Amino acid sequence: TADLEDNWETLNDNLKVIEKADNAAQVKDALTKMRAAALDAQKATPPKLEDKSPDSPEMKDFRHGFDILVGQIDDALKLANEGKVKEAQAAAEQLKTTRNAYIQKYLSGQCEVPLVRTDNPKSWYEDVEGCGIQCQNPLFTEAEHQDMHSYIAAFGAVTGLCTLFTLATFVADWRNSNRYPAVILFYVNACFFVGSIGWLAQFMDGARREIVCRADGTMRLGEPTSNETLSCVIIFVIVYYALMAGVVWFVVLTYAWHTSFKALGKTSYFHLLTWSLPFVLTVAILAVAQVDGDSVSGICFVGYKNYRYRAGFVLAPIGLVLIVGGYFLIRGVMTLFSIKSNHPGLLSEKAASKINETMLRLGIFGFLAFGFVLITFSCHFYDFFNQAEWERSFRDYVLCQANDCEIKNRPSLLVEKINLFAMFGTGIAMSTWVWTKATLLIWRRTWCRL
Amino acid sequence: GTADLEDNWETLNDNLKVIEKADNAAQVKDALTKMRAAALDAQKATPPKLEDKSPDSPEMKDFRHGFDILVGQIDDALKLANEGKVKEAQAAAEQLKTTRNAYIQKYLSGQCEVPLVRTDNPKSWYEDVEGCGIQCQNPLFTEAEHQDMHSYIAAFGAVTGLCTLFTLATFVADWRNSNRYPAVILFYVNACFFVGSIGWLAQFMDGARREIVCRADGTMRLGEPTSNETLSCVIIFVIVYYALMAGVVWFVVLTYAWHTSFKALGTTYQPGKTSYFHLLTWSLPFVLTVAILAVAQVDGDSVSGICFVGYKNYRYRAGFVLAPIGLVLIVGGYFLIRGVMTLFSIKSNHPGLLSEKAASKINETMLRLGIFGFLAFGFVLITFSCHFYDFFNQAEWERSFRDYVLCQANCEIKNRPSLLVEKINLFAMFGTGIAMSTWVWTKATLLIWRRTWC
Ligand SMILES: CN(C(=O)c1ccc(F)cc1C(F)(F)F)C1CCN(c2nnc(-c3ccnn3C)c3ccccc23)CC1
Ligand SMILES: CN(C(=O)c1ccc(F)cc1C(F)(F)F)C1CCN(c2nnc(-c3ccnn3C)c3ccccc23)CC1
Ligand SMILES: CCCCCCCC/C=C\CCCCCCCC(=O)O
Ligand SMILES: CCCCCCCC/C=C\CCCCCCCC(=O)O
Repeated sequence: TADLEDNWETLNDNLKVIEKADNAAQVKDALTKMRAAALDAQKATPPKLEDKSPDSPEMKDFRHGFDILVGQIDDALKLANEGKVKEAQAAAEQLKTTRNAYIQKYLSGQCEVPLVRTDNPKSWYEDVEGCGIQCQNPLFTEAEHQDMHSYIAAFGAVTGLCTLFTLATFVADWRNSNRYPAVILFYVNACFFVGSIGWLAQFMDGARREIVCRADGTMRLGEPTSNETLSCVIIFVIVYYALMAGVVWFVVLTYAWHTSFKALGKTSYFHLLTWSLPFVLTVAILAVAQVDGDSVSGICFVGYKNYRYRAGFVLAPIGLVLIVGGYFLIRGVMTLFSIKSNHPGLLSEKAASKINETMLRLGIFGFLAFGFVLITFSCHFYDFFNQAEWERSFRDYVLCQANDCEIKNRPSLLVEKINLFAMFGTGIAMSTWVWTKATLLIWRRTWCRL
Repeated sequence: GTADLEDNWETLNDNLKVIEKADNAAQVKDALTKMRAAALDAQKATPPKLEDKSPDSPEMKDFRHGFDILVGQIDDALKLANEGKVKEAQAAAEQLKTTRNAYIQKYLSGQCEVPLVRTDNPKSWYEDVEGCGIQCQNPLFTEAEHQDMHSYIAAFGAVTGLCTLFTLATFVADWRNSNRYPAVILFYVNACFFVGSIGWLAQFMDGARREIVCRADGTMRLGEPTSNETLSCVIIFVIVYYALMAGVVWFVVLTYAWHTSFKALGTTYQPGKTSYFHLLTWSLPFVLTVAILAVAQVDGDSVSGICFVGYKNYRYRAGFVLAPIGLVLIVGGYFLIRGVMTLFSIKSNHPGLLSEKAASKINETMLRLGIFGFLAFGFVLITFSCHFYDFFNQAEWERSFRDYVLCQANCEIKNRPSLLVEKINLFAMFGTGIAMSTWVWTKATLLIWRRTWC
């Protein structure tokens, strides 16, 4: 009925009355007028969002900020009706916080897209006071975000269910399956399963915004931070630790294949050699606070803002597992070449058929993992080689939108999809370790246990 | 001086401008000659900033010394100009711009005020103070405090180098019999402390400290690997950081060997032996070192005389030094406690086995491996406590450093790092090297060297 600008001024005016009021009747009346102006403001469409759908995320977030505000006005009203003026004034002072962190960005004029109005100085973009970078990655369209989300949902669900089956198959036969070198594939699978949970957490109701955005709607950058939720650092820890634990268990896989010949139980502190390196690296990223959120990937990761951190903590360790894993695979084929030439009557003897089965299967999984890890490496390499320029194009676009503006260059979502194909694909390929006639018997034995 | 200091300074600049722009090889030799004279008259002068100062004061002595290195570099450039090497004479003349700006300009009327120094390298400019960079010598510590630290590092580093080199030599002299677990773990620990000692001692070579810790423009090394700077800083960092990180991981292996060697006597557990934990021990420090180089957080420090991680930004020291050492204390500590539990269990379940009557060689090796492992834990813990003090206080020190530096542009130092905490760190760090090197101080070593003495 009334204009949004007037409704906003009614909120300002009545807030002044509450703080300089001596009685709860003046507070009650000011809050009642605020509740009316908040609800009517909720019905209005911000001037910036006239081209936007009423069911669009910007409009839904706009309306949500007033839902929080109306609840807080109602909380202040039960206090005022209790004759608690001091407490009602205190609750009313919290309306300023909500108005400024959630709604203000839709009533500004001070900031221009992709910048967003926020009173939080820790959220401000470089030297621009009062404005922070919007949570939604400004270099990619809503259509490119949604296409990417459907892509992660699909690949993430498939990897999650495949790896979960392999884990369930292993624990069902844990007495007979927890034996080296077979149990290496159990931990490889656990790594990609936990990793998938990390990638899939964004698909829960309102989870992507909780993970990737700051409470004031700006993008999560340089986490761990003060007065922000733990959702970002949790997703990063799940994704990054599982990713790094996965490439380390891959080296163990190549090592097991390289030593499967010298040999033809063994469950000791092997875990110390595998879980330590991703722990130290994860802890190092948390101490240097280079954890950032991203709306298109829907996760929190390292080196999204500053590419060097992705190069140091993702590219370089994966490059080292490739050269170490590659070494054990080459040495493994040389030993296979040696045993085939020097002793032709080893693979030509049926006496050790169980040795021939496990060694051939180990090598297949070892080389398959290597190929996918090499694709994963190449995509992080393209990103390392080009993100300095992309960061400059990001900053240049964001800045002339304040003072037509073009995006010179941007990250490639295709390269990201290839990386995810190879990353989730390792998880799906490694899960086929349990896709044998022997596991059909394990689930039959599990069914006959009731 | 016959001519004014500001007059001779203008002559020094004008000739330096007609060197890179000079169209004659004779003009290069002519401009270098006129500058040599202009510097010697400027050296005679007393800057108004130091007119209250005695002529034998540290300040006046450093002002004159600046003109000695300036004249000395002209001699290096005049011999190249006389040999017709125009490209080499102009390249050596750019090192004169550094000597003028970084060592002498602070005593004259100029753009910058100590601890800031004139630099034509924009990468060195401190914040919004255009044309000025932070001087290489740490402004928080005096020359005497620096000299006292350098003597301390020299004594501890030379002793740690010689002790570890003796232990490495003894192991390689009897390699067929010495290359055995858990004994050979002490050879790899010693190898880390030896290599690390070379890193710390590199600064004592002639003019090496300045090359390690300073930029070509005379400002301190920060955020290394830095473009168009020498690799001397990152080489020293890699040697010190990698050796430090490998050493504390080889310490975890030591505690592991102690626990599992006892476990192997009492239950189904393989000792130790043909196990390549080498993969973790060399990889974990490699992966950490490459991450630091990729995020370019290596910095130089004149008081330590090395390049290290997180000097400028304490969070990098916390993530790459404090957190890893803390992790080695919980894992190493865990294996030591488990090791004593197993030790008591063997003594209980196998009466008299670990004695001079029964398994005397196992008893003896397990006894000194435990004393070395508990001693090393104590030193690593002292090391951790010192890196923890630094982590807990550097956000303040960084703020005090910035506030002091900017105040001199447009005060007093509120707080600063503790050099005592650093000496205690170096005592326990080098002390581990010296303590772990005594593994070879037995009668059997005398026998090894007598048989090696042909
Ligand atoms: C960083 N990025 C920006 O846009 C951006 C944001 C802020 C900033 F200040 C400056 C910039 C920049 F422009 F870069 F300069 C992008 C974010 C999206 N994008 C992705 N990257 N990686 C992954 C991935 C694959 C495997 N594991 N992971 C984590 C990934 C996975 C799915 C979808 C997209 C992915 C490429 C890099
Ligand atoms: C960082 N430091 C500064 O002064 C400085 C410089 C620039 C800057 F922008 C801000 C600052 C400030 F904010 F002040 F911190 C100091 C450097 C000296 N100092 C040392 N620290 N550590 C070690 C050590 C022990 C074992 N291994 N190692 C590497 C060490 C060893 C010998 C002598 C000194 C050592 C304490 C910290
Ligand atoms: C573009 C070419 C660069 C990539 C090739 C890297 C070459 C590295 C050379 C040899 C690999 C050595 C790796 C060490 C494996 C030792 C493992 C062990 O046996 O314990
Ligand atoms: C006491 C033995 C020290 C040996 C140190 C040498 C090994 C370290 C390797 C490279 C360090 C590079 C620093 C050399 C400085 C160059 C000296 C100069 O020309 O000014």
